[PDB]
Amino acid sequence: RPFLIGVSGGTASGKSTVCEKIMELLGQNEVEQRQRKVVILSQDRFYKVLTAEQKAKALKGQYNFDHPDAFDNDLMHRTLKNIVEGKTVEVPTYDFVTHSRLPETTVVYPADVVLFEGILVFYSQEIRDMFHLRLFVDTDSDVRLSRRVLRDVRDLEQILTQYTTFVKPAFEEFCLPTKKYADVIIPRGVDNMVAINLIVQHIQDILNGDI
Amino acid sequence: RPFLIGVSGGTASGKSTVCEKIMELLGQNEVEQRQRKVVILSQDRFYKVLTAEQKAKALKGQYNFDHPDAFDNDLMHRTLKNIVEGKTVEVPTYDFVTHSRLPETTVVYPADVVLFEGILVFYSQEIRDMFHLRLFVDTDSDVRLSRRVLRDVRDLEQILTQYTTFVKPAFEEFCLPTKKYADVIIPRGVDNMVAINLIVQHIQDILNGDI
Amino acid sequence: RPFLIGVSGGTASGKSTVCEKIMELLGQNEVEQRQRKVVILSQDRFYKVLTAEQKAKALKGQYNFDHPDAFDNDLMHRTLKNIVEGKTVEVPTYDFVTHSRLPETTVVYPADVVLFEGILVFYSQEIRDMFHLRLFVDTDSDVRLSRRVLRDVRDLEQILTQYTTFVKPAFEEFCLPTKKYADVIIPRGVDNMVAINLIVQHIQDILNGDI
Amino acid sequence: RPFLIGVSGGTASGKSTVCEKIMELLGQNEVEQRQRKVVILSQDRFYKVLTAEQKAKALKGQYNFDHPDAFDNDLMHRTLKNIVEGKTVEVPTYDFVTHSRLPETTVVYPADVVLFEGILVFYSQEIRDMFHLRLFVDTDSDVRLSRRVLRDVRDLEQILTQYTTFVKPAFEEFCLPTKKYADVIIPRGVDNMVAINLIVQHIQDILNGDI
Ligand SMILES: Nc1ncnc2c1ncn2[C@@H]1O[C@H](COP(=O)(O)OP(=O)(O)O)[C@@H](O)[C@H]1O
Ligand SMILES: Nc1ncnc2c1ncn2[C@@H]1O[C@H](COP(=O)(O)OP(=O)(O)O)[C@@H](O)[C@H]1O
Ligand SMILES: Nc1ncnc2c1ncn2[C@@H]1O[C@H](COP(=O)(O)OP(=O)(O)O)[C@@H](O)[C@H]1O
Ligand SMILES: Nc1ncnc2c1ncn2[C@@H]1O[C@H](COP(=O)(O)OP(=O)(O)O)[C@@H](O)[C@H]1O
Repeated sequence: RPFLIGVSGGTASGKSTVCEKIMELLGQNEVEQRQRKVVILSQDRFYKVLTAEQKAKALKGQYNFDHPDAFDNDLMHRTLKNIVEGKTVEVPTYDFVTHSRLPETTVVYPADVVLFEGILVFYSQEIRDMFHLRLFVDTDSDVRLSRRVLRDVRDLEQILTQYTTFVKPAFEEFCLPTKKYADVIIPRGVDNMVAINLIVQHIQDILNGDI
Repeated sequence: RPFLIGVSGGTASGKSTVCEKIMELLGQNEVEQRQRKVVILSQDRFYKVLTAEQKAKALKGQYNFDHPDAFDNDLMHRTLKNIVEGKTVEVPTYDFVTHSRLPETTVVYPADVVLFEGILVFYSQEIRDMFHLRLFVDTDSDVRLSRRVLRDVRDLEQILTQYTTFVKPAFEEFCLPTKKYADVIIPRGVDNMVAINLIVQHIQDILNGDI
Repeated sequence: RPFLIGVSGGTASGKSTVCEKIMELLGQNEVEQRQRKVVILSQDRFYKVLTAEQKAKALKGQYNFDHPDAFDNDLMHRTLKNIVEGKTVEVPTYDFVTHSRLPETTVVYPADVVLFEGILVFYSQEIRDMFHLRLFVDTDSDVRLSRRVLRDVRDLEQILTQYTTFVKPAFEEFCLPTKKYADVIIPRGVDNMVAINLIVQHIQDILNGDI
Repeated sequence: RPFLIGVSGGTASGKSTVCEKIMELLGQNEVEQRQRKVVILSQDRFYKVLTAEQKAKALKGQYNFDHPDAFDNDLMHRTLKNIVEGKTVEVPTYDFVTHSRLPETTVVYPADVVLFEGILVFYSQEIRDMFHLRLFVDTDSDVRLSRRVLRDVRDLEQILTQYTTFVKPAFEEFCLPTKKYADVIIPRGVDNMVAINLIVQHIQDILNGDI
């Protein structure tokens, strides 16, 4: 207590939407963040505040957000470490529209189960070993790219060039190799209701005190 | 009731040894086959009795046991179909040392959970849909070949030539594509105790009547 | 004489742009189609004229152009067969904007070398064996999808949904397996100038009569 | 002059047997090493002389010969560097039966073409860029393992355990990623006569002074 489930996989592999489904099925959606027993935590809350020079390149499409270094791993490891110790933590909120954290900060009170979703959430030895259960959402790259593209019409040519030069390699070099640390691999994502139901059942067991 | 879990994956991927582990952890080993609630059933019990001409080629290394046609799919589908209906079934025993069934025949009484392990156990639509949960033991081919080789010193040159000409293609053509039907993928095999424990817990839940 | 080089690979893998480069380097661009010794021939000239009902689905994004059946294989095989016999052929021109052939028709006079580029140009045994040399442009799917997308802004949501439901499977089922027939595999495409130069040199040798 | 062709690929992928075929077809076999114009050079001549403690582990199956560090890269780079400068070099001979170099040493006189075959022959930037043409023999791991096994009956259990714990990872980590540097990929190996003939023709062109 608390039971950490880590969920990795590529960008647009289905991590977020799977975790949401698990919160939805557990009914934890119908509850305010202070009252929850199961809570999702996203690694992408822990992006580093970019410098002038970094934000510069970020505008000109020339900055890599899929590299380990892109993430404030210390803040991350320290947060987790406190969550694990049963403490209330304040987590930041990143804005991709400005490439920086919001003034305000999310409180997360102790949970029984923590779903920790992120592209590089199994990259570091120290963090890997904190998880009781390790899930990897396996979704082919071309499928993921199509999801990501359609999801980012909120300009093509920047998005696509940024993918091929920075994202594709970073994925292959840092993210894909950590799949070997997965305990269970979940093909597809939110269409794998049998897989989700299996995980929900397991979370139900923990909560009910049957495990 | 009864809950069918199908487990596929390559030869020497770890299906048998994983299923054994699950029986061991559930304690179902310490019980006689008539008394069991969880029971393993192997597709490789359902190999066709070879003809003269077929057994001929089998000796001369020239017969393919990894092709769908190699299996008595009717007997198989009919057995399952009766198991599902809650009936006691008689299953055959194949002898690779003679390439034929033994005179005697194994009785399998109703179980609550049935673990059904086989290389092509998700090949046919009619059989796939019978399973409540579908597991695929993902173990790389070179690892599997090493297991199979070491496991078959009971002559190299026949085994290896038989692999490259008949087994490698049959695996790739018929077996590997059915991975897409897996609900949960289990990397490694019997070294994935977190995965096994998750499945055992789930089987425990069914048995206890918590699901 | 004439020397057939077949070039396959995925959509947007680089087949067309590689073949163009080879024509450019051989200088065959600076020559009218009647005067050429090296000529490119695209399988996508041989799409079937769609019916009313087929064109219907084509509009509603619901028709598969990456299936073997999508191509007029008879016309194709017959054309090739005549090219091989040293004859002048008339080839059709397809319009994706109307999903039908143009009234007019391209004449192709005997060449010494024929570059035959297509997604399924190694699918059929009868056609495979006509090629003296078989090239496969290997470019990862996510890279290809990005090329195809950017190349088809001439609407996202139709293009992307059409890819995932029809193109991704057809590629994997029919196209990717024919890579095993490739003699030489060319990673990347038009950025592989060493590979192209090797092929150009070889074409130069044939032409010069050094082979 | 001299034209370096580098050939990489896994152990038992077919590098050696392909290079031999190219020497055989060029007729360079029928010539003494001092008289040759085309010469093969194997990276596995450049293994480090093991220490007491290293040879110890080598006996007890516990030493990794597929790691970059396993090779005397300085000697290697220096040899190549001199070959490239048109000089006669002395190359060592390694004995796996004793894990050390032989007293005597092979002289290699200037060649016009040098075929340089090795598992990690594209690993280092400095060495990669020396090659005019870069070939990668792509042969699936299970096929390679079967070749290697049958080839090393000159004890199973040591060979197989040594593969899974040391060779499989080293291959995946160091060797397989360098495939991206290949100019041309040759599937299969010595059964790809069309590929070999293409390379032989090219070597013939260089020699004849047609390139
Ligand atoms: N079956 C599916 N599973 C998961 N995501 C899907 C599916 N179908 C479409 N999508 C879309 O793909 C994207 C997946 O990204 P998401 O799971 O939210 O982030 P990540 O995978 O990086 O955690 C979303 O925009 C989602 O709506
Ligand atoms: N970690 C492992 N998981 C599974 N099998 C292993 C493992 N390590 C060694 N083995 C051996 O590999 C072989 C696996 O074959 P098995 O699982 O019994 O058949 P199949 O995989 O065809 O169902 C066995 O001989 C087993 O002892
Ligand atoms: N290095 C490259 N090689 C090949 N095509 C490239 C490259 N970089 C960008 N492209 C673009 O990708 C697309 C490749 O498609 P093309 O080769 O013309 O068709 P196909 O690959 O289906 O034969 C083109 O739009 C081309 O301009
Ligand atoms: N078609 C083939 N191509 C290459 N090697 C083959 C083939 N068929 C069998 N073999 C055997 O596989 C092994 C390949 O190893 P080799 O090419 O000599 O070393 P490496 O691939 O490490 O350079 C050899 O023992 C060879 O006889």
